[PDB]
Amino acid sequence: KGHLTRLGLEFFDQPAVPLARAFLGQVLVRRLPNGTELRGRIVETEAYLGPEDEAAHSRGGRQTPRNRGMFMKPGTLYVYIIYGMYFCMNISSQGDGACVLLRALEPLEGLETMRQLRSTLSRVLKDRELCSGPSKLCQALAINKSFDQRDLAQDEAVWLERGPLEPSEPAVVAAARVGVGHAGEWARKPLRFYVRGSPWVSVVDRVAEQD
DNA sequence: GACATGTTGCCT
DNA sequence: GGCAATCATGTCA
Ligand code: NA
Repeated sequence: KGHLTRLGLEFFDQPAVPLARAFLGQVLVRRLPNGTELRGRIVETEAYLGPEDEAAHSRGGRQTPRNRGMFMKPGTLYVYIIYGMYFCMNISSQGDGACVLLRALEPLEGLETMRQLRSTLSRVLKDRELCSGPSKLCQALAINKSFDQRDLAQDEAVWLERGPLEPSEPAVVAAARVGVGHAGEWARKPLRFYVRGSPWVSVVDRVAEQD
């Protein structure tokens, strides 16, 4: 572990699909103002191909003030507000307009602070409820629009770390993305990836699992 | 401007 | 499953 050991920019410079899959198993680290560090192992991701992808904010190569991050160098964060109250953390991948979306993390360190963050934002929250969602994880790790357009490879507040080796590569399920019905043909492209059997994924795809 | 629309969690 | 919530943001003009 350690900031010094964060994945560099040669890691993020890959096409959306390979990048999205390569993210699985890595560890997202967040350093809080009090110095505490929050860690979550990435278990769910989504690829957004860009220009072509009709689900991507960059369909038609349309670059707007909001999505600049997607057109910035790989590793560039793109955090946007959805439903006027939630955040979505994306990492720009190779290809102007392409990026990866984080949908779920396996809480590894700072669970209480995450619980605190998620609860304040009754009924007590269980760990399964901390980062099991694109917007849940953003609240749990105190990620917001202020992180938009920063560099995941060079930032003192957030970085990615190599996950542990693992004596059997994790089985990955490729499924349709969540909440992209408005994308016609692209709505069903298997551009969503997660760790098979993981109890931290936000949405399972029984069908996709038996494919 | 005027108008349309993109996750979480309560509801029965 | 159905749906309210809450509003930033993009398009049209
Ligand atoms: Na990109």
